[PDB]
Amino acid sequence: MEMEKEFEQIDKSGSWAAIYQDIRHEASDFPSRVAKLPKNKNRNRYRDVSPFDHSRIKLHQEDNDYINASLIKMEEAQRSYILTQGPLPNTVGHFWEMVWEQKSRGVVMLNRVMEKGSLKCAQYWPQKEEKEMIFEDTNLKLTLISEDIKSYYTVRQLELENLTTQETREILHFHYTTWPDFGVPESPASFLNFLFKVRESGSLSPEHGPVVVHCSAGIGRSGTFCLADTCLLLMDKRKDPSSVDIKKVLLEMRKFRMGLIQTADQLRFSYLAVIEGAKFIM
Ligand SMILES: CC(=O)c1ccc(N)cc1O
Ligand SMILES: CC(=O)c1ccc(N)cc1O
Repeated sequence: MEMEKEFEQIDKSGSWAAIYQDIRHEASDFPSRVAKLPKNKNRNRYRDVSPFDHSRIKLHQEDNDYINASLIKMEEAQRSYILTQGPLPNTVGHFWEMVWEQKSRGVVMLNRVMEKGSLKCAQYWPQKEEKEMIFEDTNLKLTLISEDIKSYYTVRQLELENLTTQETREILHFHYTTWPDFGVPESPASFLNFLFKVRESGSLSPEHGPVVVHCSAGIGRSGTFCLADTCLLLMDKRKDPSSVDIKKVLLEMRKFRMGLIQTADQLRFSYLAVIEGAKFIM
């Protein structure tokens, strides 16, 4: 079926939970043996969210190459994304090592450091220009260059230096700051505006390594971001845009990381975002 009328048909019939459970039942199951090794317990935020072995990002290190991060490679859309958990106190250096080694231009953050009164990720970037951060375990230096605070999101320019080679690179930090502590946004308008700002920066384009996207577990809000981006790109590429099937795209993405889209409300919100976004594109 088309999307907008499939949408009204699920609303009128109140069957979002049944649609979402079908997706959960059909989703791929692949091994994640490296994630479950005892030496990696303090590298995982949640025991039930792990990268598959076949798609995990490897650190360029011979001691321990593990990070909780996955490469989502969308062949028809010609887009790739790295989805990862919010960094932990003992993985902030690994996080920036990955950004460096994968040649990423942008980092997309969809959570606040504290939500619901608890810490959802480490404070992994500097908050003042004159107070830079050094990650001694991976030999990197990170400096805040500029910060632009808007009503729904903040964009930061960061300098990452590889202290071993003295090479430097400019990284863009795109921080969506207004996702509610509970539920999903009422309108997708600010989320879509944010997606378009990431696109306009070059961070999603083939001349760079894959964008790094995270929330707390790296599957819920993060899944919503890449699902909406890929669906809108396919609607532009195909002769028949009504052929784009958001459930099929989501199941393709779940071949590369488990659990993408965590609730039926996030599924409905993803439909809403693609529907409204397709009108603005034209
Ligand atoms: C030139 C290069 O390798 C490079 C990679 C990533 C980045 N954010 C900036 C850069 O200049
Ligand atoms: C601050 C911001 O929105 C921004 C835009 C374009 C670009 N090439 C780099 C940037 O940091």
